[PDB]
Amino acid sequence: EGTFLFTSESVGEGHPDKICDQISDAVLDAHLQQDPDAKVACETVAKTGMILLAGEITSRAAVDYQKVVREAVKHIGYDDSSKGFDYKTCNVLVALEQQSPDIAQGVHLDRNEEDIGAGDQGLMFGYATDETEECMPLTIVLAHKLNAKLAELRRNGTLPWLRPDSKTQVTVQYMQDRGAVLPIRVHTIVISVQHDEEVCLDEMRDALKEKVIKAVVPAKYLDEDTIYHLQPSGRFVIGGPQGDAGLTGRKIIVDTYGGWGAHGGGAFSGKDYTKVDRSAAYAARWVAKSLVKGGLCRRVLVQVSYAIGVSHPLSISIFHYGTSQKSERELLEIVKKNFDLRPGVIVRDLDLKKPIYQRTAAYGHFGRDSFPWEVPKKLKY
Amino acid sequence: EGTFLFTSESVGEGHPDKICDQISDAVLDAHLQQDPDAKVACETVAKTGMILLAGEITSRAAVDYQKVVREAVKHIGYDDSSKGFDYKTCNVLVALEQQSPDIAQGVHLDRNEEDIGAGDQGLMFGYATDETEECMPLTIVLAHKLNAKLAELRRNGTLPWLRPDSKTQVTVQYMQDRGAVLPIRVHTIVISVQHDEEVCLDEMRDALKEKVIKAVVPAKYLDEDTIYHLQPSGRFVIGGPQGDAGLTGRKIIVDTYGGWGAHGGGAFSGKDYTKVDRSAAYAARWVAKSLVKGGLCRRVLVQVSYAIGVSHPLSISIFHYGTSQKSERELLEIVKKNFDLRPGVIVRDLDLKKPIYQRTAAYGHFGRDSFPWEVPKKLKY
Amino acid sequence: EGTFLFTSESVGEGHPDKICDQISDAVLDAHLQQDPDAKVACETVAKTGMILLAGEITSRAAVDYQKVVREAVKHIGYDDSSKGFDYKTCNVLVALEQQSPDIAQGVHLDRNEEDIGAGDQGLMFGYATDETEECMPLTIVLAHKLNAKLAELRRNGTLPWLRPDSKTQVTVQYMQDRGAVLPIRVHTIVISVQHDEEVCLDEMRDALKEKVIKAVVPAKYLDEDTIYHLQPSGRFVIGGPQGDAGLTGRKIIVDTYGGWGAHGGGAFSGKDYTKVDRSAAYAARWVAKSLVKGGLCRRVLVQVSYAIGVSHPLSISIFHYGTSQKSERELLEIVKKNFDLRPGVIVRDLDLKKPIYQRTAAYGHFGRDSFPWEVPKKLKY
Amino acid sequence: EGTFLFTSESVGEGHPDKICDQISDAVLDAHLQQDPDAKVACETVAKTGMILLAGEITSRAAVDYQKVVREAVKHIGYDDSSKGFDYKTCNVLVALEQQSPDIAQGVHLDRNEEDIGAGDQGLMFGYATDETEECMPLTIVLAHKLNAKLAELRRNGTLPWLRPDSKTQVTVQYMQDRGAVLPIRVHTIVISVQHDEEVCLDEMRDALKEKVIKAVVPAKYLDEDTIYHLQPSGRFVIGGPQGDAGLTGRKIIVDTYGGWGAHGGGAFSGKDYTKVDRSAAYAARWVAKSLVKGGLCRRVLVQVSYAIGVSHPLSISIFHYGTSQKSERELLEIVKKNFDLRPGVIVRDLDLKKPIYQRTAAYGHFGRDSFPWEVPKKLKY
Ligand SMILES: C[S@@+](CC[C@H](N)C(=O)[O-])C[C@H]1O[C@@H](n2cnc3c(N)ncnc32)[C@H](O)[C@@H]1O
Ligand SMILES: C[S@@+](CC[C@H](N)C(=O)[O-])C[C@H]1O[C@@H](n2cnc3c(N)ncnc32)[C@H](O)[C@@H]1O
Ligand SMILES: C[S@@+](CC[C@H](N)C(=O)[O-])C[C@H]1O[C@@H](n2cnc3c(N)ncnc32)[C@H](O)[C@@H]1O
Ligand SMILES: C[S@@+](CC[C@H](N)C(=O)[O-])C[C@H]1O[C@@H](n2cnc3c(N)ncnc32)[C@H](O)[C@@H]1O
Ligand SMILES: [K+]
Ligand SMILES: [K+]
Ligand SMILES: [K+]
Ligand SMILES: [K+]
Ligand SMILES: [K+]
Ligand SMILES: [K+]
Ligand SMILES: [K+]
Ligand SMILES: [K+]
Ligand SMILES: [Mg+2]
Ligand SMILES: [Mg+2]
Ligand SMILES: [Mg+2]
Ligand SMILES: [Mg+2]
Ligand SMILES: [Mg+2]
Ligand SMILES: [Mg+2]
Ligand SMILES: [Mg+2]
Ligand SMILES: [Mg+2]
Repeated sequence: EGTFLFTSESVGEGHPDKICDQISDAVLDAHLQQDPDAKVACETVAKTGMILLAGEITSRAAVDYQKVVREAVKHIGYDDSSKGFDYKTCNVLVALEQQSPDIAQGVHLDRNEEDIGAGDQGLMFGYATDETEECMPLTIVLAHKLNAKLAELRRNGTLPWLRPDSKTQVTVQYMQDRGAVLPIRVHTIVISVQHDEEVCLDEMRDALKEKVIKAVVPAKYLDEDTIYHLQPSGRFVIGGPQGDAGLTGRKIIVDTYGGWGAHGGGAFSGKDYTKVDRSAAYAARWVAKSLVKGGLCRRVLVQVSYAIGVSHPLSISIFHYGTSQKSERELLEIVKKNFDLRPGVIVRDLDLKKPIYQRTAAYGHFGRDSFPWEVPKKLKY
Repeated sequence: EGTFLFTSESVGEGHPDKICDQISDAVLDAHLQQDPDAKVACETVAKTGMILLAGEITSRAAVDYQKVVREAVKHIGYDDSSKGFDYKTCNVLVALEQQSPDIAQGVHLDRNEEDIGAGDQGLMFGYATDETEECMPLTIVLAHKLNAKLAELRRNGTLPWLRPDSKTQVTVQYMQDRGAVLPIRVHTIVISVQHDEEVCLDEMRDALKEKVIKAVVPAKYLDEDTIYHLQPSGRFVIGGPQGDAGLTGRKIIVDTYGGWGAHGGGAFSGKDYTKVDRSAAYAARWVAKSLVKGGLCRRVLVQVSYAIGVSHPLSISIFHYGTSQKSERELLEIVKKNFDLRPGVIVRDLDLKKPIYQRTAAYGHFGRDSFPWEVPKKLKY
Repeated sequence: EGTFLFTSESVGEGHPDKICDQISDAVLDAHLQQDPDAKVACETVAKTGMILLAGEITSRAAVDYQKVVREAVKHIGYDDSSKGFDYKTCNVLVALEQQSPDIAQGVHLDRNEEDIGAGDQGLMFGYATDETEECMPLTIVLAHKLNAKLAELRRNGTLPWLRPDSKTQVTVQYMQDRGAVLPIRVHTIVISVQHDEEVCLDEMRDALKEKVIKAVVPAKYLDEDTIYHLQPSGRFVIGGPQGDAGLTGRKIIVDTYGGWGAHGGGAFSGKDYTKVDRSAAYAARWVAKSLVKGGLCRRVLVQVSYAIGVSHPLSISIFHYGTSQKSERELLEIVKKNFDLRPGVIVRDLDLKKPIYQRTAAYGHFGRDSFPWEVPKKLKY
Repeated sequence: EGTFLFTSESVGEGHPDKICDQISDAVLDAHLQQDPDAKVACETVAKTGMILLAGEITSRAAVDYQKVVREAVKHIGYDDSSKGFDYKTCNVLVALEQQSPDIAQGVHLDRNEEDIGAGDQGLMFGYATDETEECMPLTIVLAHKLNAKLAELRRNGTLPWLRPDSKTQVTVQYMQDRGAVLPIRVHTIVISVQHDEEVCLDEMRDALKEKVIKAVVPAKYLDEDTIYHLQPSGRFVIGGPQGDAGLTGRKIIVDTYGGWGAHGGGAFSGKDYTKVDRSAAYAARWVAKSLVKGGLCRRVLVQVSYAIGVSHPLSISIFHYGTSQKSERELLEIVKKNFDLRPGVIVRDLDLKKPIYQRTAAYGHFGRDSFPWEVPKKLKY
C-alpha cells in the first residue's frame, strides 16, 4: 500500500544519439578553447559511415572539424569497420554557416554582457530529490552507472566482446513519504549492448548479471522477484549509427531527470551559454539543488521561461511537492532574492565559457563531478 | 495566495524542427499508403537549401522521396528563394537503409501480430487535465492556436508579410483546487514570426496584438497587467532552415503537454506503430483521457515502459494528483482490466497503420480532431 | 632517326575515379536489367567514407542503390577499414531526380525509336591502329595489362600487401612508317600502387619488376636503357577515396586511346544509349576498327558530332594519316554507305540496352572481349 | 577536293560542369590569396540546390567556403529560385580533408622548390595552330565567343529571357595546306540556352541568329548552305544543376583545343601548380605557341609526361604536322635547350602562385588575355 513503480533509462557513449551529443559538444569546446565568446549552435547527425555537422557558428576560432569529429569518435571506441563504424575512415560532412545576423542583432549585438538577451524563447525546468546524496532520482542514477560499467569493462578488456552502443533501463518500486519518495527495491532491469559476432547469448546474459548488475546495484535492492531483461532482442551485432540514425538532442530525458520532474523541450549539446535551453536549465538545477541541500525542501521542481532578446526570465515557478514548511510563494521569494537568472549573469556564476561541455554529454548533465550547477548556493532569508 | 505561473510554447509549420517532423511523417504516410506493415524510422535534417533523410525503412512500397519531400515543403509554404527556402529548388539527399536484421529478428520476425515485441526499450507518459474540454493544458492550447492563426492569416493573404516560421509562448496564472488546476489570466505572451523585408516593426506588433492575439485569446484572460513580447528580437527576415537547423524529434514537448505531465524522451514522427515511443505514448494519452472523461480523475499522469522484443509493458504507473476518490492502486487495477498495452493490440485499437501521421506533426499530437487516442474508452469497474 | 616517344597511362579498379565509373555503370546495369529503356545519367563522387550518387534517372526499375553501390565496392576489394574504405560501413548518399521533362520532350518523347534525337550535343572520336591485333595503341594496352596484373596478384594472394588503388604509365619508343606507327622498345614504366603498412619499399620494387612488369611486358621491349619508376613516391599506404577524391568521367583518356587519336570530352559511365557521348563514341570506334580490319587503312581517326534532339550526325570526318590508297573523301563515302550513326540505330547494331556496362568501366572500353563495337563490320564498296 | 569538316563545342558560365570548375578555382584563388604555397585539390559537385566540395587542401589560409562558393554562383548569375538555382539559399556542403601525408612526403616535403616532384604521374599536351592570331582552332574560338555573347546580352538586359546555362557547337569546313589548316566556311552552328517560361521559340531563334550569331561570326563564313540548330530541343526552361548534375573536370576539351591536338586526361580546375595536369599543360601550350609565333612551325602538338615525385618530365615529344623545315628531332632539341619543364621552374616562369585561376575556368584556358603561357618565349637556336 502506498507504493508505485517508476522507470528511467540511460544510454552509453556509443549510442548513436549520444555520439551526436558528444560530437556537438566537442565542437563547442574546440571553439571555446580559442574564443570564449563563440556563438555555437552545432547539430550532428550520424548514420552508417557518416557524421554531418549542420548549424550556425560565429567565432574567431579556427577549428579543424575533421580532426575534432574523428577524435570524439575515437574516444567513444568506434575504431574499426568490424564494429560498424571507424573514426579513421568515416565521412565527415560540414554544413555550418554563420549565426543569423537577425538573431545576433536581437540577442547580443552592442549589449552589455550582463544584459544580453536570451538567445531564444523557451521554458526550462530544474529538479532535485533528496533520495540520493547527489539529489538525483535513483532510477536514472542506476541506469547511468550500468552504462558506465559496460564502458569500463569494455575498455579494460575483461569483456572484449562489448561494443560502445548500449542502453539500460531501471524500474524501481518506491514508497512516498509526505511528498518525498523512498526507493524500496529494483523491480526490473533491461540491458541491451552491441556485441561481437562470436559471443553467445548465455555468455552475455551471465556476464551482464554477474559483472555488470551485481557490480553496480546494491544487493539489498535485488530479490527473487526482480525481473531481468538481458539482451532481450537476442542478437545485437549491428549497432552504432549503422543500426540506428543518431541526432543531437534526442536524449534530453536521459540528459536530465529520467522522467521525473519535467522538461521544457530544449536540447543541451552544441550550444553556447546564450542559448538558455542549456544555461537556464543548468541554473534551474542549481536552484533546485540549493533548495534541497539548504534544507528548505526534500524534493522540488523549478520552471523558468524566456523570450528571445529579453534578459530577465518571463516567469519563475516553484513546486515543492508538499516537502517544505514554507509555501511555494515563500520559496519563490527566496529564489528571487538569491538568484539572478539573466543569461549574462548565469554565465559568470556557472563559468559557462569554460570548454567542459563534452564531459557533460554522456551519463547525464546532473548529479556528478561537482560542476558549478551541482555546488549549492548558500541561501540568505 | 495559492496561485502560480506556468509557461508553454508552440511552433509553426515552418519552424525548421517542425518541417522535419512533417517530412518524416509524410514519408511514413507514403509508405503506409502502399504497405500497412512498413517498418519506418525516418529522421529528417533541414538546413539552408537541404533536406536530408537518414534512417531505416523496410517496406514493400515504392516511394519517390524527391516528390514526397518537396510536396511537404510546398504545403508548409516555402516556395520561393525570397522566403529563404523553396521546395522546387532545394537539395533532397537520401541516406535510408533497411531496418537492421538484428532488430527485425528480435522484434517482429515470425511473431503473431498481437505478440510482436516492442520495437525498442523506453518509457512514455500520458496526461490529461479537465481544465479544457479537450483535456489539455490551456497554456499549450493557446500557444498552438496562436501559431495556427498566423498560418491562417498568411494563407488567406490578409497579412502577406508573414512567412511560415513562427514561435509562440504563453504564461498563464493558475489557481489550484484539490490537485486540479484552474486558469485565471494570461500573464505573458511571446510571438516571433518570420517576415518580409518591407514591413516595419510597429505594423507587425499592432497586427500581432489585434489580429492574432485578440482573435485567439478570450478577452477575459487579458488585462492591464498582461505582458506582450511581440517580435521581441526586432527583426526576423532570415528564417526557416536558413536561420536555424532543424531535426526530427526536437519539439517533443510542443508535441505533447507543454511542460505539464512528464515525458519519456522519445520522438513521434517518422516511426511506425512498432516503435512504442509513438504508439504507447498515444495509448497512454488515451488511458489518461479515458480516466478524466470517465469521471475517475480531474487530472492524471500515466507512465508505461517497455523492453525491446517484449510485448507487455514492464511497468505501468498512475498518478492522480489527489483528484480522485479512488487510490492510485485502484486506478491502476482499472487500467489493467480495461487496456491491453501490447503494441500489437494498440495498433488495432488506435488504427495505427492508417496514413494519418502527417496531420499529427504540427499543432500537437493531442487534444484535437478526434483521433482514436482522443476518443475515450468506456471503462468497466 | 625517325623515332619518337609516346606515353599513355592506366589506372586500377580501386583508383577513386575508376571506382566512380564502375559504380555509375553498376547503377546503369541495375536499371537496364529491369527496364531496357531506362534513361540514366548517374554521376558518382567518392571521398573518405562516402559514395554520393547525383544525377537524373527516369526508369520503371526499382533499384536498391545501397545494395548496388556496396556490391560494386566489394567487387573492387575495399572491404576493411585497414584498406581505407569498406563497402560494409561506408556512407551511401543519393541525390537522383527524374530526367528533366524539357530534355525528354526534345529527345525521345513520342519519337519512333530509330528517329530518337541525340540526347545532347557534342563531338566524339573513334580511333584504330594496326600496331596491335586488337587495333589499340601498345602504350595503353601495356598500361592496362600492368594494372590487371596487380589486381590478379592481389586477388590470388601472392602479393597480399597490394591494395586496389593503382596507376601505371608506359612510354614507348616508336618508328613511323608511311603514317603508321611501329613500336620499338619500352623507354619508361611507372607503377604506383597502394600497399599495407608492413611491406618495405625494396620488397615492393623487386616484386613490381619481377612479378608484374616481366610477367606482362615482352622481354624484347625491355633493355639496359629502360627506366623504371616503381613506387616513385616512396610510400602509398593511404589510398582509394581517402587519399584522393574520385568522380565519374575523370578518366576519359584511360577509357579510350591513351592520348592517341582525339577525344570530344564526353564521359561514358553512368549513361544510357541515348547519350551519344557513349553510343556514338562506341560506334566511331566500330567504324575505325572496321576500316583497319577491312584493309582500307592502317591507322584512322573518325570524328562525329550531334545536336540535342537531332537524330543524324551533324558532321562526320575521316583522317587516315596517309595510310590508305583511298582519299579521305572516298573513305567518308564508304562510311556513309555502310553505317547509320543515328543513336536509335546504333542501339540496335551494338546491343546497347544490354546490361554489360560495368564490364567496360575498368581497363578501357576498347580493344577487349569482343564487345559489339570490337567486331568489325564487313564493308561494301 | 581536299576539304574536311571539324566540330568543336563550348559551354557557358552557368553550364553545371563549368559552375563546378569556376567554384573549384574560386576556392583555389581564395587559398592562394593568403598562402601562395597552398596545396589544393578541390573537386566540386553541383545538383539541384547543392554545391558539394570534396578533396584535399593543406593550407595556412582561413577560407570561408560558404562565402566563396556563394559569391562564385552569384557572379555566374544564379540568384533566384525562378532560374533554378540561387546562391543565397542553396546548400553548401564541405568534405575537404588535408592532403595525404604520403603524397606530401613523396612530392614536396623537404625539397628545394625547383626540385619539387611532380604531384602525380600523367601525360599532357600542348597545341598551337596559326589559323588564328591567338593560335587556337577557329571552331572552338567561335564556340566560346557565342557563349560569351549570350552572357553579354543576358547581363546587359537586352535579352532578359536568357539564363546562365548555355552550350554552343561550331562545325567549320577546312582546306589543308602542307599540314596547316585553312578555315573556309561555317557548316553548322548549334546553340542551346536556358530561358524563361514566357519567351517563345520563334522569338528565341530569331534573336539567336540575329543578335548572337551575326554579332560574332563573320558574314564571309555564313552562306546559304550553313545549317542552324537554334534551340533544337524546343524547350529549355529547366537548367543549370537542376537540369543536369555538374562536376569539376568534365569539360576538359572545352578547356583546351576543342578536339584538335590531343589530351592527356587531367583536369585543370581546383589544382595548385604542383599538380602537373595544370602546370605542365600550361607549359606545353606555352611551348607550342612559342614554336608557332617563333616561325618554326605553323601547327604543332607537344606531349610531356611525369611520374609522381620526379621533377623532370619522363618524356617530351614534338609533332609538327609537316609544317616545319626542321625535323621533329631538331625541334625537340630546341625545346630542351629553351624550356625547363620541372614544375618548380614552370611555377616561376608562368607565375602559378598568383590567384588568377577563376578567370581561366570559363571560355577556355588558352588563346586569351595574354596569360603568361600565351606570351611566347623567344627561342635561342
Ligand atoms: C532499436 S533502435 C531504434 C529503432 C530502429 N531505428 C529501427 O529501425 O527499428 C534504438 C537503439 O536500440 C539499440 N539497438 C540497435 N540494434 C539493436 C538490437 N539488435 N537489439 C537491441 N537494441 C538494439 C541501439 O542502442 C539503438 O540506437
Ligand atoms: C533563434 S533560433 C535558435 C538559435 C540559433 N540556432 C542560433 O544560431 O543562435 C530558434 C528559432 O527561433 C526562430 N528565429 C530565427 N530567427 C529569429 C529571429 N531573428 N528572431 C526571432 N526568432 C527567430 C526560428 O523559429 C528558429 O527556428
Ligand atoms: C596523387 S593523387 C592526386 C593529387 C591529390 N588529390 C593531392 O591532394 O595531392 C592521384 C592518384 O595517385 C595515387 N596516389 C594516392 N596516394 C599516392 C601516393 N602516396 N603515392 C603515389 N600515388 C598515390 C592514387 O591512385 C590517386 O587516386
Ligand atoms: C542535356 S544535358 C545531359 C543529359 C542529362 N543529364 C539527362 O538526364 O538526359 C547536358 C547539358 O545540356 C543542356 N540542357 C539541359 N536541359 C536542356 C534542354 N531542355 N535543351 C537543351 N539543352 C539542355 C545543359 O547545358 C546541360 O548541362
Ligand atoms: K528543461
Ligand atoms: K533513430
Ligand atoms: K512520453
Ligand atoms: K537548431
Ligand atoms: K570522343
Ligand atoms: K581528385
Ligand atoms: K593534356
Ligand atoms: K551530368
Ligand atoms: Mg534516437
Ligand atoms: Mg527550443
Ligand atoms: Mg531546434
Ligand atoms: Mg528512445
Ligand atoms: Mg582524378
Ligand atoms: Mg558533353
Ligand atoms: Mg557534364
Ligand atoms: Mg590524372
